[PDB]
Amino acid sequence: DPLQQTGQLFGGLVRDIRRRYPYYLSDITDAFSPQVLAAVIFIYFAALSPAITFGGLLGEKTRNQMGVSELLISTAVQGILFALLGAQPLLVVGFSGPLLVFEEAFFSFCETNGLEYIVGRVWIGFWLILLVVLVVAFEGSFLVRFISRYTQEIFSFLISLIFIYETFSKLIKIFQDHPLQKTYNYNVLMVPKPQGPLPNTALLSLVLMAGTFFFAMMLRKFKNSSYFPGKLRRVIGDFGVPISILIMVLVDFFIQDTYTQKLSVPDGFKVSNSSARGWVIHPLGLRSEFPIWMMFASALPALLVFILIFLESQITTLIVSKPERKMVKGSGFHLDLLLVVGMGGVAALFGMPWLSATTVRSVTHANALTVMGKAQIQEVKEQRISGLLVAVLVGLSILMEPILSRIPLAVLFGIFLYMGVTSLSGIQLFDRILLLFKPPKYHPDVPYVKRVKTWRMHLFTGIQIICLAVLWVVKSTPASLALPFVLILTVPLRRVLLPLIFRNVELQCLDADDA
Amino acid sequence: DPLQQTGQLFGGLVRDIRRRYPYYLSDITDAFSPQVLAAVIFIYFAALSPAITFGGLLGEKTRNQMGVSELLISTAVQGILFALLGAQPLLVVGFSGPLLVFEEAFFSFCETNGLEYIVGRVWIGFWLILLVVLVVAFEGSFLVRFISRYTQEIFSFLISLIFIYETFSKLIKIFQDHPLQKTYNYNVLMVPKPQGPLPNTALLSLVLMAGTFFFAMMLRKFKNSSYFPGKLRRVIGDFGVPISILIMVLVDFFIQDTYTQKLSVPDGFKVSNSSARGWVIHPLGLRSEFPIWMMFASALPALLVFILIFLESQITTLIVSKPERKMVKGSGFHLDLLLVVGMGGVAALFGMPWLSATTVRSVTHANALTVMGKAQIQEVKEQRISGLLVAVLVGLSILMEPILSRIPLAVLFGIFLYMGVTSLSGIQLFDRILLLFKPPKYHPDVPYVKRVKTWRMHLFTGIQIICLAVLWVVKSTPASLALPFVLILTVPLRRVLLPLIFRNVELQCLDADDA
Ligand SMILES: CCCCCCCCCCCCCCCCCC(=O)OC[C@H](COP(=O)([O-])OCC[N+](C)(C)C)OC(=O)CCCCCCCCCCCCCCCCC
Ligand SMILES: CCCCCCCCCCCCCCCCCC(=O)OC[C@H](COP(=O)([O-])OCC[N+](C)(C)C)OC(=O)CCCCCCCCCCCCCCCCC
Ligand SMILES: CC(C)CCC[C@@H](C)[C@H]1CC[C@H]2[C@@H]3CC=C4C[C@@H](OC(=O)CCC(=O)O)CC[C@]4(C)[C@H]3CC[C@]12C
Ligand SMILES: CC(C)CCC[C@@H](C)[C@H]1CC[C@H]2[C@@H]3CC=C4C[C@@H](OC(=O)CCC(=O)O)CC[C@]4(C)[C@H]3CC[C@]12C
Ligand SMILES: CC(C)CCC[C@@H](C)[C@H]1CC[C@H]2[C@@H]3CC=C4C[C@@H](OC(=O)CCC(=O)O)CC[C@]4(C)[C@H]3CC[C@]12C
Ligand SMILES: CC(C)CCC[C@@H](C)[C@H]1CC[C@H]2[C@@H]3CC=C4C[C@@H](OC(=O)CCC(=O)O)CC[C@]4(C)[C@H]3CC[C@]12C
Ligand SMILES: CC(C)CCC[C@@H](C)[C@H]1CC[C@H]2[C@@H]3CC=C4C[C@@H](OC(=O)CCC(=O)O)CC[C@]4(C)[C@H]3CC[C@]12C
Ligand SMILES: CC(C)CCC[C@@H](C)[C@H]1CC[C@H]2[C@@H]3CC=C4C[C@@H](OC(=O)CCC(=O)O)CC[C@]4(C)[C@H]3CC[C@]12C
Ligand SMILES: *[C@@H]1O[C@H](CO)[C@@H](O[C@@H]2O[C@H](CO)[C@@H](O)[C@H](O)[C@H]2NC(C)=O)[C@H](O)[C@H]1NC(C)=O
Ligand SMILES: *[C@@H]1O[C@H](CO)[C@@H](O[C@@H]2O[C@H](CO)[C@@H](O)[C@H](O)[C@H]2NC(C)=O)[C@H](O)[C@H]1NC(C)=O
Ligand SMILES: CC(C)CCC[C@@H](C)[C@H]1CC[C@H]2[C@@H]3CC=C4C[C@@H](O)CC[C@]4(C)[C@H]3CC[C@]12C
Ligand SMILES: CC(C)CCC[C@@H](C)[C@H]1CC[C@H]2[C@@H]3CC=C4C[C@@H](O)CC[C@]4(C)[C@H]3CC[C@]12C
Repeated sequence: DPLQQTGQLFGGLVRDIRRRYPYYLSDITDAFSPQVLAAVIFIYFAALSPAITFGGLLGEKTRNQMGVSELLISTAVQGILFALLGAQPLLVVGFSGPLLVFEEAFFSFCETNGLEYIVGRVWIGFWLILLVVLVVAFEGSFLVRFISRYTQEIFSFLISLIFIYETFSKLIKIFQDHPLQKTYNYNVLMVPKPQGPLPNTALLSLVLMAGTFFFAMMLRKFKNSSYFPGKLRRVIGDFGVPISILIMVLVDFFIQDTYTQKLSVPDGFKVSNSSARGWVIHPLGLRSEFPIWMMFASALPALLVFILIFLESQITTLIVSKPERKMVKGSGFHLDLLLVVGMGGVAALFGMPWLSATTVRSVTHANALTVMGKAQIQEVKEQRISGLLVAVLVGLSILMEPILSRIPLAVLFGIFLYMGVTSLSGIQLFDRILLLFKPPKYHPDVPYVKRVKTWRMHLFTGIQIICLAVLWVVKSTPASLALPFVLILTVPLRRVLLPLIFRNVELQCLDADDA
Repeated sequence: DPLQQTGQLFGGLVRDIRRRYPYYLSDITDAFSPQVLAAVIFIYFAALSPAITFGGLLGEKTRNQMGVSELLISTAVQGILFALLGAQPLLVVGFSGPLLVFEEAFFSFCETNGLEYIVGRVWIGFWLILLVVLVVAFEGSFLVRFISRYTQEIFSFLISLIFIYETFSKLIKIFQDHPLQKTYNYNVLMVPKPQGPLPNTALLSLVLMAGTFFFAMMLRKFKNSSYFPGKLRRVIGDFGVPISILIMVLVDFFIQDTYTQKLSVPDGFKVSNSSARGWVIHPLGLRSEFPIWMMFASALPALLVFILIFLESQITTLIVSKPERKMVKGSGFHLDLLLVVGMGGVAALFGMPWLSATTVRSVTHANALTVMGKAQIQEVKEQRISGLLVAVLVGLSILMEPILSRIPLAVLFGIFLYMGVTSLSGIQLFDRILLLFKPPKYHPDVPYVKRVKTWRMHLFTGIQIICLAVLWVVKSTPASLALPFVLILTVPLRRVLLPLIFRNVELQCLDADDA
């Protein structure tokens, strides 16, 4: 087991290398599959869009101190490094909502306190490098031992729902921007974007999304059907999302007059606001002399950023490397943590955003490399090339502007809805949420359906709904940086509060290590 | 069996009455079900829309000699009479494409020959009354004996596909009328209809259609699922189309500014062009003296109209009253023919259109009254009230303008696509069309799948595709009135040409009386 404390300094880190690095020739050769390319194409669009979206939000929020150009380069470099050196290469390292919320907060703080933001982040980075080295030394990734199914399901479900809400909210904004009016203006300026409302924009975006999600779900049904020969059915099934994108990007292309929002990458590989910084950020300061109180006080925001990245990344590794998912090579919690957080700290010196192993992408990436027979899982295509290629392509996104500039965001939203829905598959919580509606006669005949009474099973599912609700309120409120700390409290709940009200026999079956 | 020649004058007609009329108290009381109301609501919109659409086409094609007001009254009166007196009340008596094509042709003829069209049709009616009485006397509905599965499947499949094509063609016309343009005019006049193109009209029509068809198909899946209690799941399942219409009619209502095409009934119960006729049509003439050569020569167009109505109605009765479908009361081919054609002839005297037992509606009506368990059919809800209520409501459609004027045609198209798709269910031809794509290992294990070799089964399916193609070309070409005569040639094909190239053992299994 990786979670056993070796008792020797960097004992986990050594064992995590000695576990996976023998299977490195396999990690390159296991990628020799069309399913692995079909994964790259899908997970590239999954990786790029947030690097464009969050990068755009970063720019307008931080006065272009950090923007799309920075985040595209960071996502690419860290993704390439992690793909090659990671103990679990199926982890997709990218920027997230919690990380955006911090960059917002640290900027807002730096403006009020009159500090260089981009220089301020360099010291957040130096602490993260010191703090991860200190944690990996003493084998602090052994505390991922204590994070049970209970916590993993609540998280995986919360992050999957947030993703679906975020996807739908982006569609609503198009209808809010381009409402269904009786009359419009046709002297409107599209200098940076449609200055005023346009006809046919919002309904076409709705159709483009719906059509993309439809074809994606139908081509998944087709994959696990008894139509057409097995090879052709599998090949077309494996390229479910790539076909769904191609079909509906072509639908958009042949519609001439009507406007849709397209993927807009930067002009070239340039810093977002040269008037505010270069590439390499000087710790002692750029314009004004950087003060000494912040150089030590940076530890507190660095400890917060560490928790955000640790919780998200380590829980993503648990969910991806579950026993039920046929992962033979095995994940290394020490090596993965050392890279993700370590690289993030080094990235801050170059004024680029630190990243995390994002759940929906990592989950989706693993799912894109999972084979199906008869239905159950035979084996997952465990390799470093899919994660590498996605990172390299995100880096090259600036150069391949002509290809991306024709692809609408409407199509991408249909793929995010598919990602959001598909990510719920192997969550026992979601499986038990469906049993609340199903009568007890037509239950799946699994242990917690058999061993535990129907009202006891639904009560346990009831506690996880109450957690998700609290987690969703904490996400909504200004205190959104405290969601990792609220997520941690699910471990006490399972270990202290549940065994009081629930019997152990029920909990062992409901919350099991294997299915 | 109803198809046995009694050998006594009106022997079939008597036996058809003596079969069903004992079960008349059941025909009233079997309707006491919410499924039967859910059938009325669905089949009312199925019955009304063509009575509006064909009625509108009749008006512009015949200079309002026959219009919507006429067809709404005819569909209502004949539907009410047939519902009460019919041997198979599940037959929905309405106007069809083949009947429109004749009214076109007879008008075009009457203009060239300088004859009173509406007066000319009165003599077509008098012959139909004489010709049906002559056929029913000598038991000519015994020739429906010779119409096998082969012919019934080709027809049922052709009429189902034409319906789907007609539904999609109506959507294309909206995009052709209201294209996706960059700029529009907003001094456009909507006096009788949008004089020029509008924004958001066509894409909303597409969404409204797609949404209606989606919910309809999902609520059918829900009906035959293991989610929510059995009664609630069945009730909501039974009201699948009524809910699907309500949801998407409300979506249209809350969209204020954007225009959609709505159901437009006439102002009141008035003749379409009083300047050209009254209610009762004088056989000897209205304006000019009606000639004697046409009074005898009317037999030829009356013989053509008879074949059109006979083939369509008698084949619809076969398809509806199959052994597979649990129809205990039994259909009467003599009584049903005597009413449909007889009423049509009497209707012509009042300058109203003669009708036929339309397949998709009749099939859909039977399907709307069919229960499902475990899945197989237990029993069909055989009653006269569903057919009666649909006819009465079509009659009242003129009075309930406020309710219909809010319902868009876009929603109705989603229900026609559902009708078109659902009508293919119990067609062995369609079942065998799917086996062309499926590998032979995953075949349904039914007699023709086992007894007959895979390439022989697919060859037989190949002959029926070639028939459908020829039937579709005959439908497209100017000679569309000859489609009944081309459909009749499938009976020789099965009886003469197939037993030459196919063995009897194969044909008996492929073309079986029961499944
Ligand atoms: C697997 C099957 C394929 C997927 C299903 C696709 C079927 C087709 C559905 C079509 C969409 C129908 C609903 C939208 C109706 C039109 C909206 C509109 O015009 O409103 C404008 C309104 C305008 O709001 P307003 O009214 O406040 O604007 C006022 C403005 N003035 C005053 C100027 C007029 O905008 C919206 O908010 C519309 C949002 C649309 C939301 C619909 C999302 C549908 C996407 C697919 C859903 C997926 C289902 C998941 C379940 C299955 C999971 C496995
Ligand atoms: C149970 C399934 C749930 C429902 C599935 C459907 C999901 C939702 C899909 C949304 C529609 C996406 C496809 C259309 C793309 C947009 C069209 C457009 O804007 O083009 C304009 C074009 C413009 O063409 P044009 O030729 O006028 O363009 C020339 C331009 N001018 C005039 C300026 C010179 O118009 C069309 O022709 C589009 C018509 C719509 C296409 C048909 C839609 C089908 C919807 C139902 C399908 C159901 C699935 C059946 C299979 C399953 C059966 C069980
Ligand atoms: C922040 C950036 C610069 C990354 C910093 C990573 C270092 C903390 C790593 C990189 C290589 C590591 C070393 C790689 C190999 C070993 C041998 C290892 O030997 C054993 O005792 C292993 C025996 C076994 O259990 O098999 C002891 C730790 C050590 C020195 C490691 C200590 C931690 C090091 C220096
Ligand atoms: C590395 C392979 C696998 C391709 C995938 C990633 C590359 C497309 C990216 C990763 C980081 C990028 C680099 C990040 C920073 C810079 C500095 C940038 O600035 C300069 O040196 C020019 C002068 C100036 O701006 O001051 C020029 C582009 C370059 C080399 C970028 C070019 C594109 C790179 C190599
Ligand atoms: C919407 C707000 C209140 C956010 C909080 C989340 C709710 C959706 C939670 C709060 C309490 C939960 C309930 C607490 C206890 C139960 C009993 C539990 O088992 C039963 O006693 C009924 C089932 C059976 O008898 O088999 C079923 C779920 C349910 C209703 C839970 C469903 C989800 C609820 C309503
Ligand atoms: C002419 C218009 C108004 C349409 C009506 C068609 C007529 C030609 C039908 C309507 C009622 C029919 C009659 C209904 C009942 C009978 C009794 C029937 O009596 C028997 O021979 C016994 C039947 C048996 O026991 O089998 C003979 C046919 C007859 C006169 C039928 C002959 C054909 C009739 C007149
Ligand atoms: C009562 C229900 C169950 C019957 C079925 C539906 C009704 C709403 C329809 C069926 C036929 C319709 C009738 C068909 C023809 C006429 C003649 C029409 O005559 C006139 O224009 C006025 C008198 C004249 O000027 O000659 C008046 C409406 C009326 C009675 C219609 C009223 C509505 C009726 C009864
Ligand atoms: C639409 C236009 C082109 C009108 C013509 C109709 C075609 C669609 C028909 C004409 C001949 C038909 C084919 C003739 C023979 C066969 C082989 C038959 O299978 C076999 O006999 C061998 C395959 C096996 O081993 O099962 C399957 C149907 C098919 C393709 C037929 C169905 C489709 C075809 C091309
Ligand atoms: C690019 O950076 C410049 C500074 O390098 C930004 O200018 C600042 O603007 C804010 C308010 O918008 C002021 O509070 C600062 O005093 C300005 N700084 C200086 C010295 O100019 C500018 O906002 C940035 N623009 C972009 C691209 O976002
Ligand atoms: C109603 O019917 C009248 C009678 O045919 C139509 O009026 C005729 O119009 C045509 C040209 O369309 C002329 O050639 C005739 O001289 C007109 N006849 C009479 C007596 O008016 C009228 O077009 C029809 N209108 C409707 C409602 O379709
Ligand atoms: C750019 C956007 C709009 C769409 C991009 C999707 C592209 C890359 C996808 C869509 C369909 C895909 C193809 C689908 C099937 C196969 C067969 C397989 O044996 C080799 C790869 C190949 C030939 C795929 C290559 C990549 C492909 C062309
Ligand atoms: C007019 C158009 C837009 C929509 C018309 C559909 C109406 C008539 C339909 C939609 C949903 C239907 C209801 C659905 C379920 C039930 C429960 C059943 O036990 C009694 C009938 C009742 C209460 C139905 C009555 C008719 C109903 C209200």
